Amino acid sequence: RFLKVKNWETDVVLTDTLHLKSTLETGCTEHICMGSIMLPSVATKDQLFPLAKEFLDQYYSSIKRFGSKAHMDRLEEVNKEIESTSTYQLKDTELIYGAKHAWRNASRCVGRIQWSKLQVFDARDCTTAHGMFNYICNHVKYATNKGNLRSAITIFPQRTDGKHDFRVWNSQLIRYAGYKQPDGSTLGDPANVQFTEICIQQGWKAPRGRFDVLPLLLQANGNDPELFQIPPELVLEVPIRHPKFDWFKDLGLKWYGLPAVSNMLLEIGGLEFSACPFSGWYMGTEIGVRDYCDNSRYNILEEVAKKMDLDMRKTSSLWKDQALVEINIAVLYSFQSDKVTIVDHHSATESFIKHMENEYRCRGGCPADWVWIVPPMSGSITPVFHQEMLNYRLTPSFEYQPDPWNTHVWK
Ligand code: HEM
Ligand SMILES: Cc1cc(N)nc(-c2cc(CNCCF)cc(F)c2F)c1
Ligand SMILES: C[C@H](O)[C@H](O)[C@H]1CNc2nc(N)[nH]c(=O)c2N1
Ligand SMILES: [Zn+2]
Repeated sequence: RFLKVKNWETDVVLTDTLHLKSTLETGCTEHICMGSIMLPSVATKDQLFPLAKEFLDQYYSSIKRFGSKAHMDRLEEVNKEIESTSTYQLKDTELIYGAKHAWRNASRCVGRIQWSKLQVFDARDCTTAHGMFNYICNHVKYATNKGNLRSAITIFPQRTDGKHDFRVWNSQLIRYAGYKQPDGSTLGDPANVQFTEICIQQGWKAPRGRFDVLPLLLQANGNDPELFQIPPELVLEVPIRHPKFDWFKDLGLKWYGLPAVSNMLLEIGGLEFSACPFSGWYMGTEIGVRDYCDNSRYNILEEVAKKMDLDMRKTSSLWKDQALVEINIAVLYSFQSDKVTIVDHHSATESFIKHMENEYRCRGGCPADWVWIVPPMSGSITPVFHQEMLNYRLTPSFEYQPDPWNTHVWK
């Protein structure tokens, strides 16, 4: 019941008891495991007080005043507001706690060692898409911090009826555009081609190039979303060069500094925040391996292989592997030489093991998704490969939600 997880590099073992506080479900049964399924599987007032109660109890436990007069009255108070409004409102304190802990509990995040250093921007007074643009802009500018990136989150008004949702329709605040071609192939980011057509559908005038920064599509209080372009001076980009291969610049690649997921759902005390964009800094691989070398993304192994002169006739020459290592030395070097915050897959996976050590110490566990924690290259020469990890769902939590253009009632 109180399980053991081992590291097969270090022979270290840690006992996980935190999984007893697990509430949600995984998709695995006693007879099947789904830990490589990517995305497995209104809210009334009866269900809402249990969730509020459990959240308020761990928050008051947290500040070392478990069950004091404050906790008692704040429970009675929240119950009364759930009778009255069939919902309730978080204190600013409770919002910042819930947000930091949704991160803390994000089992697919390797960077969680920083979970307590998180800047929460309360945008629950927002009422318009224009006010969303403004709140998002100061988030970008603050978290970019002249390349010295800072972790942040901007939390928009919580969901109420369900047809009055605040949604950023973008999947990340800053992404490059996707255009297919007359000949069928694709310029820019093939991941984004449907979205880019939607922005163009709403009148975005496309500069039909490669690294075209998409505009924000912002829906406020359930209304039809509206286009706003982040001022370019606020979008920091890093030009990729190599420390050795001076033909690297001719490749003409570049990436934005700021990873900022905008399409997910934040859950606190059973209250649901449909718009909650959050940013940190990049681990090198997401750019070098996934963005640049996914077959369905930028797909540059083709060219980098050529300009090195590699044996591309044979699959077993590992020309793909060699060209992948060079690409990731260049992303890191480019980011580091401009003092833009970035972490390399060795330094970040080592911190996660350290973070894991602390979590099992002062919390009794650490949800973790091995399928996602292992970097997408050099797997077993990173220590997380060798670390058994228990996955389970704690709350407060970040959750996936459907793309808004499949649900939205539109006119
Ligand atoms: C501080 C620097 C951070 C680093 C280095 C980092 C690193 C990463 C990486 C490499 C991934 C895998 C992304 C992918 O493959 O799609 C990831 C996922 C994730 N990150 Fe972190 N992150 C950071 C900050 C944050 C913050 C501030 C939050 C939220 C408050 C967060 C929440 C998440 C969540 C919920 C996931 C999994 C959900 C998903 O991407 O599908 N991270 N992170
Ligand atoms: C806060 C944060 C830190 C970091 N290092 N990466 C990301 C990050 C996450 C995603 C999407 N994750 C769901 C994929 F469907 C995409 C990106 F392009 C990212 F950059 C986010
Ligand atoms: C099939 C599998 O679930 C899918 O490729 C996952 C594997 N692990 C991943 N890990 C990270 N960090 N990011 C991803 O997109 C994925 N994709
Ligand atoms: Zn499983």
